[PDB]
Amino acid sequence: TSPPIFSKPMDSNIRQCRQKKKRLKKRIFAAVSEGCVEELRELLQDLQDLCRRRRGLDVPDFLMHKLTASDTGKTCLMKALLNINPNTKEIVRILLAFAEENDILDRFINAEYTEEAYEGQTALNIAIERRQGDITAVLIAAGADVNAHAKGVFFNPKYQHEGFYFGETPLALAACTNQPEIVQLLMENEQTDITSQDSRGNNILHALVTVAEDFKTQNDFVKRMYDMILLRSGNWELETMRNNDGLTPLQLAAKMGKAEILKYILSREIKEKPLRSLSRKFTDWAYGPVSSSLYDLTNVDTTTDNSVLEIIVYNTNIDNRHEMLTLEPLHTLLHTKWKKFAKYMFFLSFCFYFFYNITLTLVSYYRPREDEDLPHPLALTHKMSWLQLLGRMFVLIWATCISVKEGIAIFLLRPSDLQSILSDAWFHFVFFVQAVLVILSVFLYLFAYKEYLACLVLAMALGWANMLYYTRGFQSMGMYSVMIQKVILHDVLKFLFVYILFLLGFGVALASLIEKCSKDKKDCSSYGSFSDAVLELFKLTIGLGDLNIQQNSTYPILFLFLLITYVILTFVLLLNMLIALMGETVENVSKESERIWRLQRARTILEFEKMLPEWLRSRFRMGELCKVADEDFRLCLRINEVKWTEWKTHVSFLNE
Amino acid sequence: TSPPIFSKPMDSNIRQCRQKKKRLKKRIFAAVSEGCVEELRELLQDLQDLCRRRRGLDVPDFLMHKLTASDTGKTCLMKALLNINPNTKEIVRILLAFAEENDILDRFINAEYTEEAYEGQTALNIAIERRQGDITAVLIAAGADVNAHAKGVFFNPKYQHEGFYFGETPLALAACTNQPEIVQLLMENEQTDITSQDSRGNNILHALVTVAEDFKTQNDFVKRMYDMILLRSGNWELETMRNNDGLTPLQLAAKMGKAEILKYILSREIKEKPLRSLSRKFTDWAYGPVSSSLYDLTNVDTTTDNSVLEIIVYNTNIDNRHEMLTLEPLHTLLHTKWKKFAKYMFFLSFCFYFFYNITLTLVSYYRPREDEDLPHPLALTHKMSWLQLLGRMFVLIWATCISVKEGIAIFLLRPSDLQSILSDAWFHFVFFVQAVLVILSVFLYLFAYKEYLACLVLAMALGWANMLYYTRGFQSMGMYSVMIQKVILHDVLKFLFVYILFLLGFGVALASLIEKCSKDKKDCSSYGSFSDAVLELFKLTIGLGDLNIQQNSTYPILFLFLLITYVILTFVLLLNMLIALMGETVENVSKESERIWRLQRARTILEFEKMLPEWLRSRFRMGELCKVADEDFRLCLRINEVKWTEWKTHVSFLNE
Amino acid sequence: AAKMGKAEILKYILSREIKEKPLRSLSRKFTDWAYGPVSSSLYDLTNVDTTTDNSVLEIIVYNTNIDNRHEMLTLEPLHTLLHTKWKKFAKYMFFLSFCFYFFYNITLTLVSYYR
Ligand SMILES: CCCCCCCC/C=C\CCCCCCCC(=O)O[C@@H](COC(=O)CCCCCCCCCCCCCCC)COP(=O)([O-])OCC[N+](C)(C)C
Ligand SMILES: CCCCCCCC/C=C\CCCCCCCC(=O)O[C@@H](COC(=O)CCCCCCCCCCCCCCC)COP(=O)([O-])OCC[N+](C)(C)C
Ligand code: NA
Repeated sequence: TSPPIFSKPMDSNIRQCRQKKKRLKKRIFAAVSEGCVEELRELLQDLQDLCRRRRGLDVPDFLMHKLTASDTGKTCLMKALLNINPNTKEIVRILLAFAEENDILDRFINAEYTEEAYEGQTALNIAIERRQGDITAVLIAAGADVNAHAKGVFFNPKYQHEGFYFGETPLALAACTNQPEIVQLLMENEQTDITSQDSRGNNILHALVTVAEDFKTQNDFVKRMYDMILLRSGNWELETMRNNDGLTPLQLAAKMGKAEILKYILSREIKEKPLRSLSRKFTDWAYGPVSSSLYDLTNVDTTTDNSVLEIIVYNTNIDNRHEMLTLEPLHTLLHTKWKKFAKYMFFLSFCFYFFYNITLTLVSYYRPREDEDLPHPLALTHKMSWLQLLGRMFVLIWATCISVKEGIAIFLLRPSDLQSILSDAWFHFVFFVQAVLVILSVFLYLFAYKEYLACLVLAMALGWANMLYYTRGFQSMGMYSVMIQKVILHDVLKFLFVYILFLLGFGVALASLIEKCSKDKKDCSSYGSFSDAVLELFKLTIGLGDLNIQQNSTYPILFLFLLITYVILTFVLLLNMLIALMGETVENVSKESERIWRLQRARTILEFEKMLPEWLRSRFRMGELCKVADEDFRLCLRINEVKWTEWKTHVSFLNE
Repeated sequence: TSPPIFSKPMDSNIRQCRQKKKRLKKRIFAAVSEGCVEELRELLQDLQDLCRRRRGLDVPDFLMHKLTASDTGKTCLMKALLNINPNTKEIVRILLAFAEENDILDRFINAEYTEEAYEGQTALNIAIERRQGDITAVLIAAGADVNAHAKGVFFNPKYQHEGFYFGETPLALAACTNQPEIVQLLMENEQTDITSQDSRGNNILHALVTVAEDFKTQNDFVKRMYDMILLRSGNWELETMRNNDGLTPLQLAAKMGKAEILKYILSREIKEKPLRSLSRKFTDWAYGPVSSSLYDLTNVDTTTDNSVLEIIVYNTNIDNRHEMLTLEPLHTLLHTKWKKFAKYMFFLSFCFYFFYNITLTLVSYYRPREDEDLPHPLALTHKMSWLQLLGRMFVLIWATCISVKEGIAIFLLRPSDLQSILSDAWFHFVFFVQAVLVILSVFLYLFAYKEYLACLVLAMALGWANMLYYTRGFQSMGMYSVMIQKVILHDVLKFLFVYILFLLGFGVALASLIEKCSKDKKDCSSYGSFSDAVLELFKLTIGLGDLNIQQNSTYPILFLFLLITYVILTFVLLLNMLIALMGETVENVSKESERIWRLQRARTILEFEKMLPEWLRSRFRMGELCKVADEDFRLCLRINEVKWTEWKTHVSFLNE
Repeated sequence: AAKMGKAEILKYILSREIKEKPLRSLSRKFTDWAYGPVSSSLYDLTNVDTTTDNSVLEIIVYNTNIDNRHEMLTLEPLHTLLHTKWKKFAKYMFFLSFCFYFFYNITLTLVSYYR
């Protein structure tokens, strides 16, 4: 979006527009940047000769105070590794030779910035970045600590952009930057503690998830370097370590939205002998096209919180969702729930809520409308032993079940779901106000304010408008509720803005040309008030009003000019762009409507699972226990899938 | 669609979560799976030493009872050929060495499952599947019967998916799996009986049809392996053997819908000397572009039942039909019938049925409408010697010819044709009810119930609506009847569902705001009843009613709010999506309308052929007799086709 | 280059960097530090900004017969120097015109309609 702002840059080439201490520092920092090799041995010989004319037991502290910048913590060796020259291999040798003779060596190698913006960045981070593996091998031989954590403002941005975040450790920098050979050069060195956490709490595997691309692209160098480090560890320690916000690297993969690393993590099978337990897919038999598989689902099903099925559905800012739902343990565990408990509970809602409106409509439409007997037609009003009184009791007790439950569902809703049609925020607002106006019509009848009938008529209106919610069961009618809502909130709300300006504008312009015919008693014009003349232009938009242009008004030609100017501007011009602008939109819905429906069916599957007791939820608890190795008890989900179109491709290529 | 369910898997690697007999069996079945070669010779030496401490003449039965699983019939050698190792070549030698010393050998080789799900699967089937031709040559040298039929639940699925079906024989498994070299290795072995039938009755050639793809694709390994086996046989025995359901492999090719094998089978020409009779296309002379050909049509024309011209037209679930009709003996034998008997009989129906409605309309419209003389205007009612009485007799006798014949055509109609526009199921339902209401109007006039005129008016309505059927003769008007029926049953029936909810909803909502003006005697509102207020909203949809909003009703502002809320919801919003959703549909018809018309003309060609006597059908019997070889009498169809655009391509490449 | 409309030579002339020793001054783009993806740059803008007449930002906007304009506005010293002006003085002055001219018509309409 917008570029960031950093105060001091990391290394500057351009000069911007005591002295003996100023004489000697800058001549070292400049000469190390172009790499004059003779100039290094001149200054450093005089520098140790300078420090002899200084108090002992404070001579190493004065020595580094020459070598260091004052405002930033950068030393001499850091600028050398930044500014690459052919003369680097000589001056690195001398800067290691000068550190040997004194006690400065351990202080010199592990130097970091003390600057607030770039803190912690050691010399070993700089050698890895510039594609210099051989200076990196010497700094390891010099004894640089490989657990160096560079916590800083620049190394921890608050957004995705405005910074660079890799994991604050030299092993994560090696793997994110497409550098294979440095990784085994660091991992086979036994002093490297792999399992260690940064300021965010991430280990090595969380970082590689955050540097991927969700699209399937040409090269996937964050995917293969994820794999090389995992097998070399050979344990479940890197997989199940959980960060500060309580996510594992599979649960983080669904959170960020990376839809290609996540396809790998489900479908791992390693079939060699010592590396057997790392697999999450187990194939037990195959025969031609047919193959059976046992998926793991230890953290996929909803038996625990923050499951990777719950994260995909209920969370937006995940841009691509439907490409994640079509994965194999995710597609089956929605479809297997649909045939067992979920298709009947959606049917029982449509039976009661359609029998709720028939009981509401007949009560209001056949009510006593005479003043001599005006009961409330609901809630019995009296004691008459009237027929069908299992109905009027049924309206009121179901009106509280809708009011309270959606009133809970209003509150427990994040601000992310308010701004998208993909989320069902809009239906909890329309079912709720239908429950309010019913119980208010009993509440306003009782206190005798006597506006009760207006709220009950609006209750019968929205009571049949919300029957369009239950069309999301079919596929042929499920697209027709989505395609309406992609037309209203996109385009039609841009139409009713501009059309008001032409309605408001000519509304006063025609009202000012008449003198009041209510003084004339004839009511000759229908354009008397502003509220009348606006209405007579609305009938001229649909085609309902009549051009009674024989008019006893001041300047009747100008009154006839503006009516023709109105019809050209808004009947042929604006209303036939709205057909031409909806035509772009409806074709853009029809290609991708089948994806949006399967999401909005997969939201009411997981809601009806949460409305279950614990025994009945565990009655439909899918999966069995398995023993796939020595000392192992895992969960399984047998899928006997068959692949005709893929098997013919594999067997055809093998001969030729 | 949905995956299948099988009880016991074929071979399991994963353990699920007397003892001396339990001690020795599992140590054989495990050691044969990883292939420790020393462990085999330890157990089998002790096993024959174990059987000596057992009753003689029951020693081989006890021996196999160790080697076999109890619940399934799988033996030791089957798990070896499944679990491929580098140590298979040793343990196959020893398992053949151990079978030699006893009388177990013939029992050991031909072992099958006795399991219900996987019955009949021998060891020779398993060696072919794992791409192991060399173990297959040894098992033939061991003496495995090649006629092994594996009838089973898994080897015979009821659908296309949920199983694997290849033909239940090791020759069909060799050919379906893209394995050329094993085929001649089985066919040149003289013990292989090629002509043999499975549970479905199929021979070798029926199976290869059922494993193809109807699309023309990159590789066609089921097409070439069909050809290699046919010439090596060199006889008409494999072609004309007919299965249990009475189809030949050409008639089965049209039934399943495979449209690429079928193109090959028509156009075969083999021009070598001993292989001459197998061809179905005969070229006698050619000269540049022009070439003449004699097609075979022994089982193509409709002179016998289940002809391959009758199967394509009258049967659906064949997805692609029009790509099959454009083949060369199928395209000519429809077009040659169109110029001889079929274009006149379609003309004679349009002449009579248009002269049937003029006689019907003039009789009803110029009837005696006075009460002083009210005859039935048809069927003479009297004896007056009235003029033009060759007309009223003509209506009634033709009304029975329509009623009975379509009433036969109602019954003899499969449930497959009821669910598609491609089938003419809908026209037999509308011509039939037009014949009923005419003969009922004479039947209801006679018994003096006196509702006769209502049925006769509906008879005049559908009598001109069915004249849209006879537009299928032209091409310019033939698309316009198809494009109507792809708009009604797709989209408009989804419109009249949602529009009812907005009509039903505001119908009660506006009816509840008025007190009954029939008590006021003025009839001031047109919104009195529910049946009135729904009608006044229907006129506001087209543009016919008038917004008489000056209304003496309770809360007149809310009555004015809902009318504007109705017009926005359904005149600008819903009715202009229906134009925008028909626009997707009509362009999707216009590209493929020319294909759907040629099918619906090719249905009334074969119907008018069935309405012929035997002499007049044999009068137009196409084709002559031929003698294309020694002792041969076949049918022929000479086509002198010319190919300019193909001949220029062939002759241009030949120089360069 | 902006006058005639040539939109490919102009992309080169902005983004020249020569890093050899005697040929240093000819560059109009200066890179001072980079680290992985992040890179900083100093553009020249001696004749790009509107501090003088016939600037190459004024020629692109106010002159037609330049067929392709929007491919020229997306260049890097031209895209930033429009967006940086939008957050400092330009978005408020467009807001003050919409406030006065909408309060100009309400004062006009009420005066004529209630006359
Ligand atoms: C498909 C939809 C599009 C079709 C629209 C086609 C365009 C319009 C089509 C037809 C317009 C109607 C023509 C009839 C004229 C009325 C009669 C009349 O009064 O005569 C008057 C002259 O005529 C006028 O000057 C009338 C004033 C406006 C008429 C149109 C002018 C331009 C409209 C806006 C231009 C575009 C604005 C927007 C730009 C995009 C003189 O009257 P009189 O001398 O006093 O005596 C006559 C007696 N009488 C009054 C009883 C008769
Ligand atoms: C191209 C098609 C689209 C264009 C449509 C554009 C939108 C509509 C365009 C124009 C609407 C017509 C305006 C005229 C008002 C009537 C006069 C009146 O009664 O004044 C009343 C105020 O006004 C009202 O409140 C009337 C009630 C509803 C009017 C519209 C409200 C929102 C409609 C639904 C919103 C969207 C719902 C669906 C969401 C998608 C007050 O009356 P009074 O104080 O008692 O005294 C006046 C005396 N008299 C009554 C005799 C006059
Ligand atoms: Na119209």
